[PDB]
Amino acid sequence: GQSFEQWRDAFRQQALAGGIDAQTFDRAFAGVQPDPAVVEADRSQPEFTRPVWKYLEGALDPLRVRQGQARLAQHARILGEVDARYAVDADAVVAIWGMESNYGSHMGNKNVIRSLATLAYEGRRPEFAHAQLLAALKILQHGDVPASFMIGSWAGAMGQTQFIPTTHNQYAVDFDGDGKRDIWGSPGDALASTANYLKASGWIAGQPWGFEVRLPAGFDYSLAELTIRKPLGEWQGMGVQGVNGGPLPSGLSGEQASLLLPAGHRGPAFLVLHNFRAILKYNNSSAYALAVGLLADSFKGGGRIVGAWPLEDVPLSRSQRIELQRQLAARGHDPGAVDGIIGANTRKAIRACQQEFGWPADGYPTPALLDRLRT
Ligand SMILES: [Ca+2]
Repeated sequence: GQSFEQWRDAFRQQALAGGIDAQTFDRAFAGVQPDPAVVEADRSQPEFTRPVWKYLEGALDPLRVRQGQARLAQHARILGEVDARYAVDADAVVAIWGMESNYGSHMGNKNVIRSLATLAYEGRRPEFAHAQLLAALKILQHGDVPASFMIGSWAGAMGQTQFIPTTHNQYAVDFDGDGKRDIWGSPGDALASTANYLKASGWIAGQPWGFEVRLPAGFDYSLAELTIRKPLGEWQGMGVQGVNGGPLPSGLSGEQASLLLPAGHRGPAFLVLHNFRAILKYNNSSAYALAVGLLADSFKGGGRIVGAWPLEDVPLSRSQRIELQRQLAARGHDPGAVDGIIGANTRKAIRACQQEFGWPADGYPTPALLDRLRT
């Protein structure tokens, strides 16, 4: 509908046809109007972003580390039962909890029905919003949480776990058995739900997410791609070493790993294993997954990085990423579509251009690359 009420009355037909009952729908939509804050967040295309080292510095703030250590102690019994029932490490569950909602203190203060209805009505991604909105109404119908307390982010990520509704409906858990999968008010349900999702995503208990390594001179930096996986044994026989020199973790020699270079060839390097891939299913950002792994390590006194971060790491702005793609294509290094997203295709083009200049081909673009391109 053109008006929100028109859209709502029309959607009410689809909800009824989808199994939602009248009391639930009307209860859920009582007083609901579009939220301009949600529209703005949905439209937001940030010109500037922070370098990875600053993101990590925030994620690994000692205050978050110590709060996670406090949660590990406070909820030790539950975490033990969860760690044991789902075969997922407590430290990883708690790290995700820290990264997703600050252990439940920052869930958002937006009503999920209002936010998803707003996006359905006038958002850029109405298919997603409609689907999640129907899923949310089913959660209300089942009674996991009262409508008044169904809180989450502008995009519909809910509660302590920041599950979207369809993820809640497939992976949320009722830990205590009261019949409610309450990822808003129950740490037990939240922690078990997180573990269930990590396990479904392939978590292997006790296996490292990954670790920092040292690269040899003249290394083939084109190998730094999550789609490229090699047994640790193959990486070691290739020149890769433990971060302080020497061999890599034995016993794990058969495990498949990828090389991650979050700030290019001058920055630190990590080998990341299957459990890193599991974390990516929670949030598909390598920076996020690195933060989760290092935060989990930090609880036990690890998590800090031996290799120095490049001082000159000023990330390309959004318009600069678009400019980069256009400049690459102009020199015959096709990056695919010009969308401002540095994905696999663009990294391929970047590497070809770096090689043309005689630079290490790490696929990591910098202002200096853009400056060279526009001589
Ligand atoms: Ca429960």
